Amino acid sequence: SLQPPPQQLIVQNKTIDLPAVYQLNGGEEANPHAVKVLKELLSGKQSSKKGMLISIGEKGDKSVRKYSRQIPDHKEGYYLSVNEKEIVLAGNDERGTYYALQTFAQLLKDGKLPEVEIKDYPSVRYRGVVEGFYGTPWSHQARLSQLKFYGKNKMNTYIYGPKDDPYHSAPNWRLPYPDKEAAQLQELVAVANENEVDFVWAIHPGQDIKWNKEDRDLLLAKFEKMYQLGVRSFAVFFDDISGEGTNPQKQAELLNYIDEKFAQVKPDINQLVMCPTEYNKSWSNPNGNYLTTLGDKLNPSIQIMWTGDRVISDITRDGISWINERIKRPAYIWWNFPVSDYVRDHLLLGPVYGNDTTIAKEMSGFVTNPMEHAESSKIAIYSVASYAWNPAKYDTWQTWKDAIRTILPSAAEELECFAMHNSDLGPNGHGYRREESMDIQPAAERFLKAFKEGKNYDKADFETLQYTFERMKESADILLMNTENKPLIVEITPWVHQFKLTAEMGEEVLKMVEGRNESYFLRKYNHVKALQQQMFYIDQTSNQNPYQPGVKTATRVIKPLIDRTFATVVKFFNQKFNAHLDATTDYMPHKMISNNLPLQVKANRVLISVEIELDAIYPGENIQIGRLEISTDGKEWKTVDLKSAGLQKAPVKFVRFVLTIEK
Ligand SMILES: CCCCCN1[C@H](CO)[C@@H](O)[C@H](O)[C@@H]1CC(=O)NC
Repeated sequence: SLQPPPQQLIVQNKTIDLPAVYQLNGGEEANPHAVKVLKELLSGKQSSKKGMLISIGEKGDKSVRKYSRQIPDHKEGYYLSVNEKEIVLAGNDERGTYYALQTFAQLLKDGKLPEVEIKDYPSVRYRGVVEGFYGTPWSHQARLSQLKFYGKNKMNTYIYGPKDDPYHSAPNWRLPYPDKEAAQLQELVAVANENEVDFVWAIHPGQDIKWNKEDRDLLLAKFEKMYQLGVRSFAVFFDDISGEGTNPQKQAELLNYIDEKFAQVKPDINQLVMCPTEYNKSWSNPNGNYLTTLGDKLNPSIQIMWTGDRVISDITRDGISWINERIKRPAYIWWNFPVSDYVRDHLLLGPVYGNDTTIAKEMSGFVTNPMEHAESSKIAIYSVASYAWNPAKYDTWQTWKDAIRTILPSAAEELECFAMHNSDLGPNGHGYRREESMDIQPAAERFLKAFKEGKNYDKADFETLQYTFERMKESADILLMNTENKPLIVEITPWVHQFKLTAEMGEEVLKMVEGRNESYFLRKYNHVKALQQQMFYIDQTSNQNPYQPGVKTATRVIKPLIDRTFATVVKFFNQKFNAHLDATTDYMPHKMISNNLPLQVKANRVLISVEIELDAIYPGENIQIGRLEISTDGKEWKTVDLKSAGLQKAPVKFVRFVLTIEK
């Protein structure tokens, strides 16, 4: 399974051994990066003018002048051939030769190559990743790993633009990077070049830029500094800003100035890209004409980025046609998946889908904006690389599975199981959702409805859920201890813990359904309650970011199933034995009674999704949003004036909608 799949491929049953004795032709002429790969593959073998001939080089080189008619005439294209006599590795250009070797490495199996003939090239000119999310920027080591990953999957673009990098955005975009960061960026560019990736440094000056000579010159000075560090591609982002920086005329004038006074003056600058303020259709204002102004004034060689019909959306034919009409050029797609900086309590490990597969000529580029979890994002990145190179042959599920098997060969099935139930985003402001747990969804839906109505559920459906919960535990435990991709495991470990707890809770609830005698049911009930508390603990101690703290997993299908199944069987138990067991599905140490919604704890905040009772006395900070008071014993009370009032560290245990307290 070659990924990306080549444009043209012909194979037949013939096994060629990786020759013990080879003759390299064009090792001096070909792309040095491609040669280094070939020599690592050919290491151990003998090099001489005897044995099998191996021709490598670019179109025009002496080594492959013979096969020049087979070499596709596209950028980054190449021709690859293997048979009993000769191996050919000829690129249309140097990057093409490199890509020929990346395919060749996939063909090599047990030192045996298939008799194949390949003519290949990308359908989309620029393909890769934009690190453009809010949150903790990728570590240096993560980025180094990413760049090698891009090379292997023929992604030629990495756009550096972490929103929370102070030297990328306001106010310190005017300042050069410190020596430490500068040295690191320098290395990244070098490693990017070694993997045939264009390192595109982006700048985000819009929020506080003044349209004068001072800021213009400082921007160019900053660009000049990056150039000295080795950067040869550049970008200017005007996304998520207000004020004068949103002026389309001024944006275009600035980019054209950069183009003519810097990009065209330098001898070796490649990509020049801008992200508009109106970067999707829904945010595009029809009463004005921001986009058509950019389209007309911005020099045509300059790329304009676009996220689709919405901030989070999949690219359609009518969608790309709509934007292209206005910007007078093929849009440079910025796809906001698997970025999760607005649902930071979720991992988005599902397959890549939704994007039209016939519109390759309608886009100048396609890059993905990923999670701040770098390794975890490789599932989607690997898939986008496949899609972008050969959209006509893009296989959603096969590529997903191939990605997982590549990222974690030693535990691919376990990672599949985990990712299968960690793909949906849950409710969010963008209304963007993904499928999850569709394998077991039908059995869960039938089981629960039959259980609710008091009908007999299918034995098969019950056993499916049992198998699933069991498999989830195996996967969670094996993943925790996996040492093949340690950085990956560090990223997902909190979710894996929550994942196992979900599975354990699921098992115990099904036993409550199966349960015959009373004391056994009660044992299971108490165990579930304890597991709920454990999930609460993880939710409060892991991933404690300011926006969506905590750890959520298997939210679309499985947790609702377990919660509703637990509530129902407890309800039936109370009816039967005249008991009054609590059917609460999520642990909450605090309480709230009123003239009624579930409470939630987020960081040092207690909130309603009336009287609240905390599990202890804390110093109060404020109460942001019958009377309004506070108390420590629930007998004596103390009123506060809402001016959303302050508490001034006053001891509080009762409150009569968010309460903030001190640690
Ligand atoms: C509604 C404003 C937030 C939109 C921000 N989106 C992403 C969603 O988190 C974020 O990662 C990034 O800054 C992006 C901006 C954007 O869409 N650029 C083309």
